[PDB]
Amino acid sequence: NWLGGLSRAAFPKRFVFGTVTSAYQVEGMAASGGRGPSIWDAFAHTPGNVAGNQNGDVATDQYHRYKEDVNLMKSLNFDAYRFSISWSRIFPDGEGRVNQEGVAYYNNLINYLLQKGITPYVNLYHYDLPLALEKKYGGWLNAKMADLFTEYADFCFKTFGNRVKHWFTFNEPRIVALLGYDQGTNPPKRCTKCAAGGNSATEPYIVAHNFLLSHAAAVARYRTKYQAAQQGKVGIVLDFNWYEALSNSTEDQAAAQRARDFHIGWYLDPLINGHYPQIMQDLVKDRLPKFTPEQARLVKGSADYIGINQYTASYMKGQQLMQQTPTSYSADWQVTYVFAKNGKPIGPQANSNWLYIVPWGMYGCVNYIKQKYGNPTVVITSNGMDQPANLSRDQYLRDTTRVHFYRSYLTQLKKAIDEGANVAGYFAWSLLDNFEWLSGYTSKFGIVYVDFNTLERHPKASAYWFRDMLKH
Ligand SMILES: OC[C@H]1O[C@H](F)[C@H](O)[C@@H](O)[C@@H]1O
Ligand SMILES: [Zn+2]
Repeated sequence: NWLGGLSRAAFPKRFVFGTVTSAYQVEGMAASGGRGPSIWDAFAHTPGNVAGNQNGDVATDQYHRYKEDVNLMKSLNFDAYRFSISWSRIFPDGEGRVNQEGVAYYNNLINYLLQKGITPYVNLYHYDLPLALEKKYGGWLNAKMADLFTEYADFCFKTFGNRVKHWFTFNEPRIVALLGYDQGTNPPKRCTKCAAGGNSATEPYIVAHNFLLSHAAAVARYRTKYQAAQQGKVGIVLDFNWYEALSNSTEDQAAAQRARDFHIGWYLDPLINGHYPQIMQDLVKDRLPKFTPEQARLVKGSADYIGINQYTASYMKGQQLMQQTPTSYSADWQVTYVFAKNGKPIGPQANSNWLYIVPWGMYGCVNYIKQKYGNPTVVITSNGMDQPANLSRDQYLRDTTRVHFYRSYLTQLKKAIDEGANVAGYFAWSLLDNFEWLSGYTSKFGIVYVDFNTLERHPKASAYWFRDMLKH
């Protein structure tokens, strides 16, 4: 049967199912309703930066249509909705003056979700630093971000926290560090060779440290000022793609483990254990910032749950560890990516070239976190796959590959949960086709099709799959 034995009965009691978007990717009204620009507004308006020179000015226009989209998610039997608050929609300059019109939007959205029985899971940050903070402070290179972020978070807790009980601070700080400061392909476009300046060997580590310190500061403020009255929770969202040793050799197994540590351990070892991974300390040395004992104690235990964004898996091949002049966070891992084993690719690709369909990577990642980090509460905060540009409406709707994707990946998640993994929820990326960053509107991740000419929504087969699987 097309559900493949899946239903709410196949998951733990009270397990949360939801869909996910982010502010810049779906809201539109980017320069309206009082919103100030983010670093993504500037980046996307520069010719050549995004496919088709497209941008999020209008996006899906969820800003005007949010009640349609909430009605849709309820009709599809979801329990929850993960979305983000745009920092610059609340504080156009990132600090100081509050944009009351922006505040009213999120109040209206939160209130409608609750009216319709959908639980809001709210991200404070999703790639969209206010441009004013980038220019005035240097963004995530500046340790002052901890204070700036805490003040923003404090405002959101005070204003929405009587209703919002499930918060996340950040989304994928690894990708900000990697693409923003190592490879220089996302804003602020910093890297050793880059026109904007930078240093691919140092800046990614500075940025990660500042995200951890900022997360910890915001959580400390929540716990000391707001938690007694509000009785909510705050976590963080981290990307994790699986790494599998190419062979059982000592060096291939070590390579795969080095990649896990440089990928997820970079954040989880501080958040769970209060220190960076030993291998990162060993290889990165004085380029890796040191937490003071006090900072380490603030960071440790500061996530009430761990959001994992999970998509794909890679084979890893090793090498003898070498003394090397530092060049980048990427080169620091000393690993070799391989995309086939025994003459077979690890999986077929979706539309995005990085996205190999490997359902067992979901099991890999979840099992790994369970066994290594004392089985922390995990929420799968994004998982999904994309269709290419230029299909007909009917072709978008008949998304049989995405149906197969969710069935297989959720079957693997079920396997990990049935073995004891403490997973509390699962969220599909995305509710809607939307603005896919460098790919603009050429990549379609939604379970609901969005016609970008007319802005009409049409549920795809995968939406109806969820509706059938999730019926109460
Ligand atoms: O690449 C697909 C998707 O991956 C992650 F979930 C990011 O948080 C999203 O912003 C992005 O659109
Ligand atoms: Zn509109």
